[PDB]
Amino acid sequence: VMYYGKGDVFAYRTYLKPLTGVRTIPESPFSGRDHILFGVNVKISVGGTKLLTSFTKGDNSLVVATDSMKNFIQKHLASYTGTTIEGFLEYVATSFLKKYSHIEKISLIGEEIPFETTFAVKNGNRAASELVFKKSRNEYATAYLNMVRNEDNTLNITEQQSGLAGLQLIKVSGNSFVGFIRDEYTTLPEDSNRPLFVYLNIKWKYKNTEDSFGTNPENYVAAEQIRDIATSVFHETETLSIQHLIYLIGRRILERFPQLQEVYFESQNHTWDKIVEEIPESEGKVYTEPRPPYGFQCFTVTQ
Amino acid sequence: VMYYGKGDVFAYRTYLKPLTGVRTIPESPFSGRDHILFGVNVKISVGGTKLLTSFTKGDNSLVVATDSMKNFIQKHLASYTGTTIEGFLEYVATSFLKKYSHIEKISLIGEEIPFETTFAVKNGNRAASELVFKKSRNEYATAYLNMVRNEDNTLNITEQQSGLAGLQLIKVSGNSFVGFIRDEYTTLPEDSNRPLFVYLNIKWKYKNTEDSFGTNPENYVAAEQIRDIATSVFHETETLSIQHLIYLIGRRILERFPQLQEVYFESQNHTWDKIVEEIPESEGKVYTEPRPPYGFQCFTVTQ
Amino acid sequence: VMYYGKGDVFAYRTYLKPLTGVRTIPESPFSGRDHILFGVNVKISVGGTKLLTSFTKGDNSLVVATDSMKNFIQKHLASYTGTTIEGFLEYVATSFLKKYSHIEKISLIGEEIPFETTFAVKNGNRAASELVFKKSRNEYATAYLNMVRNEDNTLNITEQQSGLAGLQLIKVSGNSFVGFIRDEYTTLPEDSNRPLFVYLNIKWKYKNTEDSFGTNPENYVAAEQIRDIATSVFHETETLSIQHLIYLIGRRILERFPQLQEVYFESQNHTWDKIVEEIPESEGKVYTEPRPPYGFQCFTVTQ
Amino acid sequence: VMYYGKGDVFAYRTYLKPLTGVRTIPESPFSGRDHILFGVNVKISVGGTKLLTSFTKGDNSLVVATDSMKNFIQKHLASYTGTTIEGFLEYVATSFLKKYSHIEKISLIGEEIPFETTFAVKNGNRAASELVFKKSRNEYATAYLNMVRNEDNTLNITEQQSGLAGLQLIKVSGNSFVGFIRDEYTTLPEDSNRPLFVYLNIKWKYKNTEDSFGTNPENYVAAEQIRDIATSVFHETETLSIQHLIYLIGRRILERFPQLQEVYFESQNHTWDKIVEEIPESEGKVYTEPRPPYGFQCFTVTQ
Ligand SMILES: O=c1[nH]c(=O)c2nn[nH]c2[nH]1
Ligand SMILES: O=c1[nH]c(=O)c2nn[nH]c2[nH]1
Ligand SMILES: O=c1[nH]c(=O)c2nn[nH]c2[nH]1
Ligand SMILES: O=c1[nH]c(=O)c2nn[nH]c2[nH]1
Ligand SMILES: [Cl-]
Ligand SMILES: [Cl-]
Ligand SMILES: [Cl-]
Ligand SMILES: [Cl-]
Ligand SMILES: [K+]
Ligand SMILES: [K+]
Repeated sequence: VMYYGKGDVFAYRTYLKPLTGVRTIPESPFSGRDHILFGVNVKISVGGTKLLTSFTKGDNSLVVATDSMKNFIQKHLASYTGTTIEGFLEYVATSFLKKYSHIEKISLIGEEIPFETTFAVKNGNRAASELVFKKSRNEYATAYLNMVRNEDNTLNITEQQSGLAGLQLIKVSGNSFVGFIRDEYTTLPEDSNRPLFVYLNIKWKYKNTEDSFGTNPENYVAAEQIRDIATSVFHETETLSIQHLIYLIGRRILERFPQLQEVYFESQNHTWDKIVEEIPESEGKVYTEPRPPYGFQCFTVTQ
Repeated sequence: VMYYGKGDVFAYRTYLKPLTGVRTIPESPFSGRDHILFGVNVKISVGGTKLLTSFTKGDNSLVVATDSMKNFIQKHLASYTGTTIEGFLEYVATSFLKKYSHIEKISLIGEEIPFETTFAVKNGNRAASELVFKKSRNEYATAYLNMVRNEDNTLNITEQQSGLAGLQLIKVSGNSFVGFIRDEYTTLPEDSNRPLFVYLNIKWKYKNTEDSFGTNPENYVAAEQIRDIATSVFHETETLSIQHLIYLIGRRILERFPQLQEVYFESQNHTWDKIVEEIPESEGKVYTEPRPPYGFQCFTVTQ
Repeated sequence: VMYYGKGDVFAYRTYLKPLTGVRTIPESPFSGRDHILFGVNVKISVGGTKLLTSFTKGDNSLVVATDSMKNFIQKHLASYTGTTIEGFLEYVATSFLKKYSHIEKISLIGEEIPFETTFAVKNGNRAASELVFKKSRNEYATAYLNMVRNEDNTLNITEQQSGLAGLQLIKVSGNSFVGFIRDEYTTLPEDSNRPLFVYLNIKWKYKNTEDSFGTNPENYVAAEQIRDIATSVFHETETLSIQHLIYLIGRRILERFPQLQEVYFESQNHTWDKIVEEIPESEGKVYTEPRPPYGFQCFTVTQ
Repeated sequence: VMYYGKGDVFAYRTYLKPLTGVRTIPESPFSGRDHILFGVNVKISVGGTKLLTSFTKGDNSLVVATDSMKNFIQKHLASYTGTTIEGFLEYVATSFLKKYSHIEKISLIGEEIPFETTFAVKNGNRAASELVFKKSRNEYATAYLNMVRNEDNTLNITEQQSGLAGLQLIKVSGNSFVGFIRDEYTTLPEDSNRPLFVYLNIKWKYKNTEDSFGTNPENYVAAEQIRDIATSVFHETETLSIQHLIYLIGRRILERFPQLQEVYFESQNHTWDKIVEEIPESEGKVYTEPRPPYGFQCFTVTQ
């Protein structure tokens, strides 16, 4: 393996071209993004056989400083005329390979830095502010792109993936986990009604990578829509395990978005331990945080 | 100093009695909490002269185990018939002092563990779920209470404070910071239009401690309302510094809630560094994360 | 309350004047500090009635920018000719109040950023390197200093404290916790031999503030020596609780350092849960991490 | 993809069989591990085609509960008679596949939870304690192992790697970074003498998997030895870039351990920004923390 790059390249742009014309689905109010504030955290990795002597001999002649890669990314967010993180990564990748002929491969990760709407009152009326936003530490969109230079000097996208990360959902009832193996190592009681608490990271791939860019917005799949499908399916489903749930979320996503080829899940189980099972004259219960070990599941659904 | 206790006592309750009937204000449509899910992180500290030998002699005779304090809190969340964190702390404090005659003082901190509503579809109609919630790592309510046993065996609240922590707000324009001292130590340029990014922790005290419990909801001041005041005032104000902003937020809070005696602010400056000042054919700019040092301000406004 | 300032002011200095001429104690081999590399994280807070209009009117005329405070601290670490973080704080404080006559009070916290010795082979032998250091995320020394300008324009130190933070110590056997209250809230079993795991934060106060600066280093009390007293007393003691342990550590500190007035402890219990009590043919056991709630104790020992 | 498992399975064991009989190298005084206290954090992932219906149908018949996997790992740490984390992983893997014939693949990651020696005074002298240990949050050893069940129910190891994570080393002088590309994206000045601060994660792979287990300990490669090579080479080298440094470290590792097939580096650059370059009557300087973006390098050295 031989590559190098820059991580945690934060870049915030005001007034990016708005994303409009996105096809709505019944699960979600999402129709677009105003892009008054657009934040991204970029990681760039580059490779090429001509980088070898930078390692083996300390020769810096063909080293683009990682600091310069940071400058490259920040300047390109200023000149970017598109509407999505996916398209931004393509712009950066293409631009970087066009600039630096000795680089044969570039891999980019972009993570949205999400902001939420806030409200303000003017002359007695409360409305969404176009100026003040709330920084969210909750779920966020992601994008990944790898691009290579071929021997005939064409540039080709070899991998593209979009995602939603950091989604933490708890369903207070309507979840079971029963029927699993009971042997000498099993102490977990069967539970016909648990408050299943899952962390979800959901990633999707498009049949046609161009659809990821947002250039034809009707084919774009927004992370916000994926969020709302996940919460709707969780609500609707009498879950039988996390495994069972994520398969059903995946199926619904692929149904709603025939332009997608696959959906990949990484889930974790953070369900609370029960402390008080019955409260007089109430349906309520009390739970607390578990010990650190957490279950996880990984599964791909294909179109 | 001589006390001991338990921290990070997480307790989650389903179907707490709903908070209803809260008086609305122009800045906020908040009227109550459904309390399908109610999460709190409690810290309990206790003292009393009779604890001395637990330290000086290793005599555990009058040691309530910290593990038992944890059990005490969790059990009391199950039996609590009220509607606020403030009220819950009063219930635990009074109960604990009534139980353990050798304890002369109890301090409690409670921090809300916040959950947000999510969408689900039934019959093509998207509505808020009553089952599925999103764990939020953004702002959260807080409460503080200290209670002492007097020499005549009466129990007295000696301090009470409510709060909102973890609010992170950025206003993209309509902020300045000019006119500060310029001497041998000053390198900061004056900025007539900065994208001010502040972290806010806001705490209030009531004139009458009883109003904090929520038993008469008309007199209760909800953290959600304070949040909405802060965003509205930030939007409305051409800020001249964070100092200037927090004073104005404070004044608006005390105007809206005459039952409050004071509001206390701890703010931090996290404003991004500008990288690209002018983008062709756009109002946009590009910013990035600053170096670690952060400014802060601390200020009390009184009624 | 009314103050403002700067936090996370990191500053790294090479070749600070070494600390030597210290007075030894039986528990510790500590003999001074080389100071090839000296790192500090400083927080500065300033106050004064003349700052009021910076809040109430947005008048920045008498505002020292927090960015300028950062510059002040960093420049002063360059010119500091002493040997201790405590002395550095006094130097900054005095210098700041002298520069800014409208400031009435300054509070400083300094936290050591610790580095550890590494070894290298050269010229035929393995020896301590004078160039390569390992950054440590373990325990670190602390210092606190407040200074005021009096009505007559003279300066006084109004509080000084030194400390050790982040010490995490586990004793595998020779600890008990028995004899505590067993009532309707108790589920903790008595344990005659537990692997007590404590987090310790230890703060001390000198009778004479001058002894904290290092100017007469024989009177200085080093965090390294305090660490060594803590580990020694923990080993020596059949502990009966954390309360019992910290009292004994405090007594030892005050016996070894008669120039101290008092020592304050903040301890936390992070003792592991037992999984396997008996292992065939071995004295070993197996333990795991507990649920999040942690016990804590706060205790002052005075001469 | 289809797999599931448990993360953050902490297990602490006292009195594991000591590691001794290791083969020394010039860079390291390492001579073994006492194993009075041995801590590991294990992640387990399992897969196999027979798990499909747990996802597609909610059928838990062939599901080993992740909680059971946690129990399995903890109980196996009690019965493990070996001397290395690598050997522990092999023991767990073999045992698990033997127990659960419907599982086709198991992956394990083990991370050391490191403890450091402390000293105590007893019987007249200060000596290393056999009872009290300091938990370290610095560098730690790692191990990876994957195992498969083939058609004939035979088991094979399919991947094995050992490593050292979390090493943070700063060298105050004797580092340059000059001669890199200076173009329209470059603002980094050349630096003939910088205080290079690198984070290092180093992974190695043995020619013969058996050498990783400790069974013939003279063939074992200890993380402690690798650490000591890294510090020595960093000290010895007038570095020309991080790329240049890690190549040299890798060459030294492979020269010292001919039983290794390759060594892989992940490095990051966290070098401080300079604030004061010249101090009167001193060789010292002052530096501070940089903005968040960090350079990184990824490189494999092979025999
Ligand atoms: O949904 C679940 N899947 C699992 O594999 C599991 N194991 N324990 N609890 C569990 N819950
Ligand atoms: O709002 C601000 N207040 C301040 O005190 C300050 N100092 N630097 N920048 C600043 N901004
Ligand atoms: O040392 C201890 N002190 C305590 O107060 C306590 N409570 N539970 N366990 C405990 N251990
Ligand atoms: O050692 C370095 N390698 C790099 O690639 C680099 N880029 N900026 N600074 C750097 N330092
Ligand atoms: Cl699970
Ligand atoms: Cl500030
Ligand atoms: Cl405790
Ligand atoms: Cl770099
Ligand atoms: K000594
Ligand atoms: K040696």
